Amino acid sequence: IGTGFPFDPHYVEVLGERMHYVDVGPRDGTPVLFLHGNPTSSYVWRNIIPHVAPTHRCIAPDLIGMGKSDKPDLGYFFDDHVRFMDAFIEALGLEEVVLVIHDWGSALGFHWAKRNPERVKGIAFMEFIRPIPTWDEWPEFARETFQAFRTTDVGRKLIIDQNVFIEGTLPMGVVRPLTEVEMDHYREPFLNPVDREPLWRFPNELPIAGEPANIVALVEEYMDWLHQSPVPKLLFWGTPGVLIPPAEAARLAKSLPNCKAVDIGPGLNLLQEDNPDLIGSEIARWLSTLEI
Ligand SMILES: *CCCCCCOCCOCCNC(=O)c1ccc(C(=O)O)c(-c2c3ccc(=[N+](C)C)cc-3oc3cc(N(C)C)ccc23)c1
Ligand SMILES: [Cl-]
Repeated sequence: IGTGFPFDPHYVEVLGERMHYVDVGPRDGTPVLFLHGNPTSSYVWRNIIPHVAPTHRCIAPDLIGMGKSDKPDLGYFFDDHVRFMDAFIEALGLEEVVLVIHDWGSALGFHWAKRNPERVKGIAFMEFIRPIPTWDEWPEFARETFQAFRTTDVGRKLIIDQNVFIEGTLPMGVVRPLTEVEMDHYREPFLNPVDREPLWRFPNELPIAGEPANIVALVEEYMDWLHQSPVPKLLFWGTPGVLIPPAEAARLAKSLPNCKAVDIGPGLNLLQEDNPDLIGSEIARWLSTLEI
C-alpha cells in the first residue's frame, strides 16, 4: 500500500481564501471529483486516483481548514464547508461531474447533487453520512468516545488539546495498521492545536439521535433525493463498517435505483486504506460502464 502522494499541488482562490487540490488525468471528458472527510485530506485518495487517472480527469480538493488548504478562523460548520465547496466547483468551471465521496465529503457531494441534479452523471460513495436514528445504531466500540466528543469541555479537550481524533480515532477507523509515514502525513495539517477546529466541529455535526436538527433535516433531504434519482450509483462497504454496517449496505443496494454495491472485505471507516486496489479498480471499471 503506497504511502507517497506523487501529485503536484494546485491552488485556487475561493471566497478570498485558497484551497489546495490534485488535478490529474486527461483535460477533457467528465471529471471525477473526489471528496474526503474527517480527519483526512486528499491524501486518503492517493492509491485510488492512479487507477482512474488513465481514463478520467481526477480532481481531489482539500476541504477548507484541512490538508493544504487555508485555515481561516471559522467555526467549520457543515454550512461553511458547503459554501467553500460550491465555490471551489464554480471556480474550476466544472459543468458535469462524477462524484467519489466519503464520510463528510459524502454529505457535501449528496447535498450538491440534490441542488444540481442535471450536473451529476454518477456517484460512487462509501462510509457515508446518513441519519443515525439513535445512539444504539452507532457502533458500540466507538460509542462512548463519540458521545464525549459531542461535548464542549471534554470533547475539545480530547480533539483540540490532545489531538485524539488524529492519534486515536483515525487509526481506529482502519483495520490494518497505518505506518508512521502515513500517520505523519495525516498529522501534518494539524501540528498547530488551533488548526484543529474542524476535527471537533465535524463530529458535533453528525446527525445522531435527532441532533443537530438542521443537519438531520438536510441529510434526510438528500437521502430522499437519492432514493428518487435514476443517477448511476456505486456503493462500497466493509465489515463491520462504522457509519454504514453491512445490513444497511444491503438495504441501500436494493432501495436506491441503479445501484451497484461492492463488498471490500474487512473495513471500518477509511475503506480506502484497507482495500484501495479494489476500490480504484471497481471505480475505473464502473466509469467505463456509464457509457454503455
Ligand atoms: C465521519 C465519521 C468518521 C469516523 C472516523 C473513524 O471512526 C470512528 C472509529 O472510532 C474510535 C473512537 N475511539 C477512540 O478514538 C479511542 C478510544 C480509546 C483509545 C485508547 O487508546 O484508549 C484510543 C486511542 C488509540 C486507539 C487505537 C490506536 N491505534 C489503533 C494505533 C491508537 C490510539 O492512540 C490514542 C492516543 C491518545 N492520546 C491521548 C494521544 C488517546 C487515545 C488513543 C482511541
Ligand atoms: Cl466526524
